[PDB]
Amino acid sequence: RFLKVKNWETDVVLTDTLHLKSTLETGCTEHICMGSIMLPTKDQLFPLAKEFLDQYYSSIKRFGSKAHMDRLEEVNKEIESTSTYQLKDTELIYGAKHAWRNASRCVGRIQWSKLQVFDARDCTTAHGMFNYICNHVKYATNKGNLRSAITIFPQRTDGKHDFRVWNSQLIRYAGYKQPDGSTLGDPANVQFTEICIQQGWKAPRGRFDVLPLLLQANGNDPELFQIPPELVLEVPIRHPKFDWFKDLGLKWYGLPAVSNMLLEIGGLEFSACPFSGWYMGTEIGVRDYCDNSRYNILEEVAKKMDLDMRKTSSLWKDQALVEINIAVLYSFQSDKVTIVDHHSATESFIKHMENEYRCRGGCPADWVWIVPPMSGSITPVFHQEMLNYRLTPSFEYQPDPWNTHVW
Amino acid sequence: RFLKVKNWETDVVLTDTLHLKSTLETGCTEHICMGSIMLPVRTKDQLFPLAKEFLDQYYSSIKRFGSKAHMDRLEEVNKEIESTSTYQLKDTELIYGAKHAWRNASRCVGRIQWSKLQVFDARDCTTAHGMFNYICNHVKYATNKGNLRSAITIFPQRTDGKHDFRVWNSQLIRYAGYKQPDGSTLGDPANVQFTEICIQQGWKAPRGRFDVLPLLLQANGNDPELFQIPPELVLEVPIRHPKFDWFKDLGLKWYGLPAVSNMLLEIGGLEFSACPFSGWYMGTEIGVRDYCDNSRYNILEEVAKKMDLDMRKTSSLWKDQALVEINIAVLYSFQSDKVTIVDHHSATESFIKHMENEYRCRGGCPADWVWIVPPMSGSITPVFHQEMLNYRLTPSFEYQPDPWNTHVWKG
Ligand code: HEM
Ligand code: HEM
Ligand SMILES: N=C(Nc1cccc(COC[C@@H]2C[C@H](OCc3cccc(NC(=N)c4cccs4)c3)CN2)c1)c1cccs1
Ligand SMILES: N=C(Nc1cccc(COC[C@@H]2C[C@H](OCc3cccc(NC(=N)c4cccs4)c3)CN2)c1)c1cccs1
Ligand SMILES: C[C@H](O)[C@H](O)[C@H]1CNc2nc(N)[nH]c(=O)c2N1
Ligand SMILES: C[C@H](O)[C@H](O)[C@H]1CNc2nc(N)[nH]c(=O)c2N1
Ligand SMILES: [Zn+2]
Repeated sequence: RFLKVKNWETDVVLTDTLHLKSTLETGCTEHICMGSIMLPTKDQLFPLAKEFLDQYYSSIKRFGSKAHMDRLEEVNKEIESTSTYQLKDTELIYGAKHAWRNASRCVGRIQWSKLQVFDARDCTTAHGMFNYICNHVKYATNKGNLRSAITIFPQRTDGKHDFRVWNSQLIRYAGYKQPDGSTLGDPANVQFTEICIQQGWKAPRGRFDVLPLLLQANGNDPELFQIPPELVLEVPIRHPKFDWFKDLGLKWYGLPAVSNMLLEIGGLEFSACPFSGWYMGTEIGVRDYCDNSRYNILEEVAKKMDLDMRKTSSLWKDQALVEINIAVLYSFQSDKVTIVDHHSATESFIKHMENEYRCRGGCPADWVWIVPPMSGSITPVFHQEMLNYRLTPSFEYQPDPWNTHVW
Repeated sequence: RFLKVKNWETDVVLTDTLHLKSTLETGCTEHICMGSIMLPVRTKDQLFPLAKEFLDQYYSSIKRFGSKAHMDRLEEVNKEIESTSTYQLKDTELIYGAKHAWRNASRCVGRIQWSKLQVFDARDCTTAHGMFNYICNHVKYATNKGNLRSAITIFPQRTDGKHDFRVWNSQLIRYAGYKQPDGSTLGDPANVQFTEICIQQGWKAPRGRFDVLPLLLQANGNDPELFQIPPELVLEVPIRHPKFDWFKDLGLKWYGLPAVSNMLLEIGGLEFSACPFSGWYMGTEIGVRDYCDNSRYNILEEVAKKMDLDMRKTSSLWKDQALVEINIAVLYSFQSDKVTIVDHHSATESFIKHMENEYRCRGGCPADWVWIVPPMSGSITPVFHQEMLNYRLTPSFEYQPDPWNTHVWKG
């Protein structure tokens, strides 16, 4: 019931009790581990509400005060009456910060408590949503000195009036299937790019076309909006040693901003809650650039490097992978756009786990996601045992809206 | 119940039914996943079901399930259990058992090779000198002058738990580690405690950076005894780099034969506490882990110094750069001296093919993603993108406590 995790590099042992609070389920059983699987009413809502308010009031040293009991009373009456309830601002901010704090897949959580929360619960239309989103983009970008932020749209009611951003991230590049048979741009986005075109978007049909936003307010049909280009900070990718690197025509955007997740606070569901921080270098250079199903650029880069591509054992892929990642970091740094390398990010996360173990009794962490997709064992997280479990408030996956929406 | 895994690079979806045959527990529950935890005296009582389940698997594998040979074997094992409290495996069952323990090892990326395993039956062994002789033969057979062949040697099984056969070494071939008075370490820091045990048992340490450890062998629950593997049997590879001529001057070498000697092999409820097995290296095991772990030889700094990379900021990726160079060197050296090795691209690609084949013919392949994904360049190997299901089948290889922790000294 008290659980130990060990770091095998430093022998530091932490004891986890926080897991006992865990409410939701992992996918695993005693007979099978699902650790590497990507995705494993009035009566329901009041316990969820209570458990939330309990931790909130405990967090401000007012557990079992009249302020606590009164709020529990007030939310209880409101659920009884309206079948839902409204969060105070203070609760909303707390709930959102803790959803990040509880995100077991997130290596960047040392920053969890510095999150700007934009309350957009008063929003009613897609134009409104566009406005809120542009303000978020500009605030978070901050001319390259990025700041973490979340914007929170109205909460699900009867589920026929959902707010949704259809984009997977606020800023992403278009993907186009060609006569060729090959793919121009980002193949991850082929489908969404066709939904946009099917909606009216004037596709430039280039390699790096910023997607339009497709915003759904109140369960209505989503509408297209172009983000003002002046608000989309992009970085040309060059190498501090290879002159020819720039000839590849690579660029990426500065602001990673997830928009397809569902934020759950005290039983309430926020289906539109775009959030943003900044990139770890490997996200772009390893995954965006080198995944076979992504821009998949390793062959061209190795070619330009004149490596022996005959045998896998020359480690030409590995050589090219490193150079590509050196260049991503160098470019962002040169242009003063916030980025973190995998060494610094993972070091910070170890320090964050130590803080959490001490202050909170644990830190849910998903090793499969936390370990960077290159140089795993030369980062300290590789050698760190982690316990994974689900705490609320949380960010959750939800199905892509086009499968759901009724046109 | 049927369970699906998806490869996210290829969209290939596989369906697992094999997981239904799993008995042992994982460590996980519906409320916690323990997938990254490194580690999450039998009665007649528990023994006959374990024997029966094993013999049913064995007789099904040879397409003789329910035959008279099958039934007579069950009866004969049953009788032997109640009469002697244990039972002996036939040679064929032992072979089948050892191969399947490898087939079932969810953390092993090399399982495409599981059915090519030379099994040496050492159950007639009685003394530590006997064990040394068995182990020398295994090393010479497996080494095969560079052209490595997989093998396991299997000493007598546990009886009362007070007469265990054990190899004290963690690997048959491993380098010594020495803690210096100034607190630095000479040789391999991982083997310090074991090296100290050897010295105290009477080993004369050469005290260099790559001293091959002596074997410390325990027969029949007796105090262990020291033996030196004949040096002519220990194939080693000097490490050099194909382009960097200063690399040789780092003075690095490694041994060619990886041979795990501290695991327990469980077959039909029987426990083989000494079962050294060997195959060959994937390059990253040496170039990433043995050379570049901070707690191991830790050569990253010295390598990047010689490469004159910018070491002033981690964001130069000087570590990542030196890491690739060291791994090229390891593969280059082995291939040049014609000593079997596999790179992590080739090994992971073969594993995916093995895995698909296993789902097809067997109904599943238990796999531990934390361990299967290589410790460098994770996502440019196909396994990173492969969903996997981890569960425990028997026969199996299991961890056991270090014997210096449990042994009753005779003196
Ligand atoms: C401030 C800098 C931040 C860094 C450097 C960072 C780093 C990361 C990285 C690298 C991932 C893995 C992404 C992938 O492989 O696709 C991730 C996952 C995640 N992070 Fe962050 N993070 C940051 C801030 C945030 C913020 C502000 C939130 C929300 C408030 C957040 C919530 C998450 C969630 C929910 C996941 C998992 C997504 C999923 O399961 O698909 N992080 N983090
Ligand atoms: C034939 C060549 C083989 C290759 C290339 C290979 C590859 C590997 C590698 C790279 C590991 C991870 C080791 C580590 O990080 O410490 C491993 C684990 C393992 N393999 Fe193999 N393997 C091979 C043959 C075998 C054989 C012959 C057996 C036994 C019959 C075996 C059983 C295991 C077991 C039990 C583990 C997990 C060890 C643990 O949990 O600590 N493999 N395999
Ligand atoms: N530095 C960052 N990187 C970052 C952080 C978090 C997330 C991401 C973007 O990655 C998300 C992708 C998304 C991707 O998920 C794959 C996938 C494919 C198809 C469907 C679903 N899920 C579904 N909608 C469902 C179908 C059926 C039932 S549910 C997931 C993995 N991963 C980047 C930051 C972004 C925001 C703040 S920091
Ligand atoms: N290519 C190969 N490499 C290979 C394959 C398997 C294993 C290894 C090397 O494994 C050694 C490292 C070391 C690591 O084990 C961690 C560890 C540390 C300390 C103790 C224990 N276990 C215990 N004795 C216990 C304490 C308390 C209860 S039990 C485990 C796993 N791993 C190499 C092959 C070897 C043989 C055939 S292929
Ligand atoms: C199948 C496997 O779970 C999948 O490839 C995961 C592995 N680890 C990951 N880790 C991160 N940070 N991001 C990812 O998208 C993935 N993908
Ligand atoms: C804590 C963590 O589970 C531990 O460091 C594991 C991770 N994956 C591994 N994978 C392999 N193949 N070998 C290892 O020693 C480890 N170490
Ligand atoms: Zn699990």
